[PDB]
This record gives sequence, C-alpha cells and structure tokens, in this order.
Amino acid sequence: QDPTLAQAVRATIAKHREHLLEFIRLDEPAPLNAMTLAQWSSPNVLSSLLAVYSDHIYRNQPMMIRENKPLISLWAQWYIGLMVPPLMLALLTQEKALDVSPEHFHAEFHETGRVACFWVDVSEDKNATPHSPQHRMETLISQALVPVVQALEATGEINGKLIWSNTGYLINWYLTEMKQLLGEATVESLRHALFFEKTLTNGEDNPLWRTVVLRDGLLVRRTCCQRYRLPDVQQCGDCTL
Ligand code: FES
Repeated sequence: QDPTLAQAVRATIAKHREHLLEFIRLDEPAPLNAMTLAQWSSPNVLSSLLAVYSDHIYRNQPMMIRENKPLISLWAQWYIGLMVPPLMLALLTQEKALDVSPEHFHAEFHETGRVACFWVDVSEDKNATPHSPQHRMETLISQALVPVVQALEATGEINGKLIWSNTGYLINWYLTEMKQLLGEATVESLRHALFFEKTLTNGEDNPLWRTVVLRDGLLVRRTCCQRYRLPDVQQCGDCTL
C-alpha cells in the first residue's frame, strides 16, 4: 500500500529535519482551542491573543509604554517562523504538493498568546504539484502568507513591509540551511526569483523583493525585526544595527 500525502510529508521531515515535527501535526485531530486564520484573525479574537502576548512580554514592566509594532512583529515571527520551515521542506522535496490554503491549518496558541503548534488536514494541491520550486514558493506566498500579513495589517498597528521583511530573512535563512539538501541550482534560482525580482511570475508584486540584499557577496537582511525594542527580548545576532 502507498503512503498518504500526510505520511509522505511526515516521513520526509523525520528523514531530513526531524526537529520540525515538534510544531506541526499531519492528519491528526486539532484540539478544541485551535483556530484557523479565519477564526483567529477576527478582530475581537486577534485583539485578545495580542493582549495576552503583550502582558507576557511586558509582564515585568507594567508602567512602560508599550510599542504594538515590535510586539506584533514578534508575534508574527512566531507564527510564520513555525509554519514556513516545514512547508518549504515539504514543497521543495516532495513530488506531490501539499495544500497550503490557510483553512487547512489549525493553529494551537501557546498560553502566552503566540502560536505553539500547527495541526494540518493534509490534502494534495493538484494544481501546484506540476509546479516548479519557484511557483510552489509563489503559491506559499500567495495563498498561505499574504492572508496572514493582511490579517495583522488590519489591526492598524503595523505595516506589512516589516512582516514581509522578517519573512524574507526567514526564508533565506532556511534555503542556506537547506542548501546541501536542495542543491546549488534550486537555491540560486529561488534566491534570485524571490529576492531580486520586483514581480511574481503572474505579474503582481513580489512582497519579498529586497527583503534581503547583497553586502560583501552574502545575503543579509535589509530591515530589522525591531524585537530589541521590547523589554527582556534580545537583539538578533544578525541585526541590521
Ligand atoms: S533583526 Fe532582530 S533585533 Fe534587529
């Protein structure tokens, strides 16, 4: 008997990046409290999640004026930082394409208000299985990540560009970390397409354009995630500063 897409993806990650399985569940039932983008993006629900995360980050600074912009940036770094790595691995090293529509992703949120684990109902994206690596990453961008940035941009407390900036850095970080796995051809192709092309293959704007730039012949982030502005949160080791 042949594996399901869920068992296939799960095997591929156990093979190459076993640690990523801590934050993703494939074709397992989601807990009651878990929510899809549609659910947690509701202004009342999302404002409650961010309130909890605010109290946590400022738990030792109840007098300090709070900066919602670096706060949401960090909340989103959690969300996108936990969701994307296993999806880059699945989409870039699987014959069949996993469907990444946000409605298949039930997010279980940590007690601190940030996301903790993603519970996925796995189905094939038969439209995107014939797609190359570039068009599979464009699909991740268009279907999985744009809705998320738009949900947070709707709070009126952060501009999308900062989130895209941190996402571009993240994606580039894992391409380099996965470079022996993916090969020089696919790495160079994706870097150019994702970071040095103003437009997507479908004409629309590429929101990852110039989120990483060339300085001394190596790819570094162009924009700071601003997490240093939060109390008891450390400046990133590869900050623009
Ligand atoms: S890049 Fe994170 S603090 Fe600057």
